Amino acid sequence: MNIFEMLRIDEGLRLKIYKDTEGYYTIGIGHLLTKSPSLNAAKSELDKAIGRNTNGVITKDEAEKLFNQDVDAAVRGILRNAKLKPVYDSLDAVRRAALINMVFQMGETGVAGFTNSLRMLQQKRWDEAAVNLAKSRWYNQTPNRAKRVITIFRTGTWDAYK
Ligand SMILES: [Cl-]
Ligand SMILES: [Cl-]
Repeated sequence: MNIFEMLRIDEGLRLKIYKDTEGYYTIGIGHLLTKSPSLNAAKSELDKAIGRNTNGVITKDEAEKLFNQDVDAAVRGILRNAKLKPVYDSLDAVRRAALINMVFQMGETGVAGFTNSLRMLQQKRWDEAAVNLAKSRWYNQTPNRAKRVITIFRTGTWDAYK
């Protein structure tokens, strides 16, 4: 298991524009296009991202390329954030994947906001962090996914995804 396989399981793969759990236009492997309610704005963003007049549909290859970029960006986002960086540096390789997943789903800013949880992860207080992470809108809105991610922080293994 690795970050790419992990995220492919959580987000799935769709080659036509679709709406995410929050109702925003998305494509590929969880690639958010726009928060705007307009399909046209979505199509415009898609074309600009791919570099061609798309018709709202992309190929597998294009979807993978946006996926690679997005994972790269999530990592860099963590490394550049003052609140995240120290946490990431303190974690083992499996748990690092869990943090990237959260940033990929909610953004750097969003994650950076889990102040207390972050301090507990840094302290290696796994069960306590797991409970704290659960008291969140994130958990209540996408509980199965959150449970998988939290199980990783709790156990340090990939069992949740196997
Ligand atoms: Cl992009
Ligand atoms: Cl879910």
